[PDB]
Amino acid sequence: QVNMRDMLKAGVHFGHQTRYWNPKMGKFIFGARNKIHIINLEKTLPMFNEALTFVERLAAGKNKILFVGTKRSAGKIVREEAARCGMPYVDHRWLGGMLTNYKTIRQSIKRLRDLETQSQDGTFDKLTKKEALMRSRDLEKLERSLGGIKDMGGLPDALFVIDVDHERIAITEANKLGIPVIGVVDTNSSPEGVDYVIPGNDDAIRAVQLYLNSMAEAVIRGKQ
RNA sequence: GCUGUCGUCAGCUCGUGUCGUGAGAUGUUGGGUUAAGUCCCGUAACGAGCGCAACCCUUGUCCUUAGUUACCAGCACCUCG
Repeated sequence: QVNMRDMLKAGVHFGHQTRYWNPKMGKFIFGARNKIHIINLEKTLPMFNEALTFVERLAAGKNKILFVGTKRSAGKIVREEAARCGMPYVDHRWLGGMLTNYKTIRQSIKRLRDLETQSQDGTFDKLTKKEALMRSRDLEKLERSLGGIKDMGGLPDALFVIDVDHERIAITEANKLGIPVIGVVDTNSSPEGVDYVIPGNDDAIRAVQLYLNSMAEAVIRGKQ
């Protein structure tokens, strides 16, 4: 599936500075070089296919997993990879409580998807003046924060994270509701809320696509 | 029941969510902006309500309808009204 040689090409071994390292990555660190911690690979791959093995199962069970990466680096890649598997996502900001407070999120989703019908039905022309608040402030805002989670339906069956520290609000919500989490952890990350860890670079552009492309192909294989 | 007042000051809250053993906090803070909690951007908050504003009268321009008791541009009459 995924070779070790492809990993170092994407720079998955590179982490952060030794100052910011998290002691709980001591088991995932092969060593350090020029004041930069480098992640062990011989443990990364066997743990990496297990994440691909798990997502294989629930994809066959027709289960929804959320593609959340909110960093500006891995912003667009998450959205495009989620769409390829036709799978919901969030990449601008983890809003406070889509999971523990899904009830009001559904109300925001309701005003979202009804609002597209207003554009489709041509009701916009009936308002004419004082309309740009609807056109930009009202559609375009809602397409950002809930664009991916529009057709998601129910509660997630698993959660995919990038930079679990930056996207830490998501971890607490998923853990409280007992949602399994598969996130990429750097040398500065805390693997205490996530369940299926894989260690590697989490802000390099090459690294994030390698996860997401492998993440997506394990979902497309499971649609059958 | 009705009325003055802070004060037409711009604030006051609520439902879920979250944090804290708890009273409580968040939202409502922060960076700009406004007459305004007005709006924008961030943001464990999302939304909502009462407030602000607007919808309401009057006034400042024009158009359509109408010219009596109102008006008199162009006509004639006329005591010169």
